[PDB]
Amino acid sequence: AQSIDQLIKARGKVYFGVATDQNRLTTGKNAAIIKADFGMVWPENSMQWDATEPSQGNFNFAGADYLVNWAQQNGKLIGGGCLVWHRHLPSWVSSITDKNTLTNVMKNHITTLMTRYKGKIRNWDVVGEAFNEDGSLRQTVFLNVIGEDYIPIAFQTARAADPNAKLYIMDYNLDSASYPKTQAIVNRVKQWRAAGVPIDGIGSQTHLSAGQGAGVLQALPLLASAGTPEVSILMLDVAGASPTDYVNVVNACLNVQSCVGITVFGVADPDSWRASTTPLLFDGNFNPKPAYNAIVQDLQQ
Repeated sequence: AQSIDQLIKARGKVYFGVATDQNRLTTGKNAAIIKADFGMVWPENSMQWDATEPSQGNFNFAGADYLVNWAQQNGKLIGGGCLVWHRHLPSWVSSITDKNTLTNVMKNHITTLMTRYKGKIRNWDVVGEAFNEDGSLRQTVFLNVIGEDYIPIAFQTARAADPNAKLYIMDYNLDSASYPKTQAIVNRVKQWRAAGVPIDGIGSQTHLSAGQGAGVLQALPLLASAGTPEVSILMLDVAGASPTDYVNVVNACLNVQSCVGITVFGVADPDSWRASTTPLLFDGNFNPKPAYNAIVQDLQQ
C-alpha cells in the first residue's frame, strides 16, 4: 500500500532501515520488499570481524561488496558494523594477550574496512555491547588487554578513516529509563565526549518482548540527553509483533528530535532467529502484517 520509509521521510526523519545480506537478496521476496518499503540496509554478517579478517592482515569483502553495490544500484543508504565487539570475533583476536599488539590489530581492522567504502556509508557501528547490565563495562578481550582506553582509540581511529561517517556506539536492553544500563551509557558517553572521543550517536538495539514498547517513550529521550548529535533504534523486533508495541517505538523516535531513524532486524518472520515469535513486519507469505499497517497509519499526515 505505502512505504513506511517514504512516510517517515515525510515526517522529517532520514530513513526506515532493515538488516539483510547477499543470502537474503538472492532468494524469496526480500529484494522486492526492501526496494519498495525501506530506504537503508545493514549487513547482518558480511561486515563482522570473522567475515572480513579471518586471518591476521588478510581481508576479504565478498559479502560486503555485494550489499554495498546492491544498495547503490537500488538507491538505498548503507550502514556498517560492528567494528569492535566480542561477537563474531575470530579466536585469533581473542587469543592476543598484550596491549600493543591488540591495539594495532584493532586499529588496522577499523581503518581497512572504513577506508574501502570511504564516503559511501552513513552510519558505522564502531563499538557494540560494551556494557554489562549493572552499568560497568563488559570484560571483553579489548577491555582486559587494552583497558578502558580501547573505546577512545576505536572512535578516534574511525574518525580519521572516514570523517564523513556518523560514528555510533550501540547496545541492547536500553529500553527503560529506570534501568541502570541505560543511565550508565548516558553518563559514560557524556564523559567520553568531554574527553574528546568523537561519538556521533547512540544506537539502542531494541529487542523487545510483548508490552515493552511503552518504556521506550521515556528511555529514548534519556539517551538523547547524552549530547550526541544523533540517536537511533537499531535491530528492532518485538515478540508477537503487537501493533501497539511497534507504534510506541515509532512515536518515541517522532518525539526525539535527535532520533534520525529506525532500523528493523529483518523482513519476513520465518527468517528471524526467533521466528516462532513472529516478531517482524512481514509474515511467512511476505505480506504486510497488522503492525506494518499500524505504522503506516501512525505516519500518515
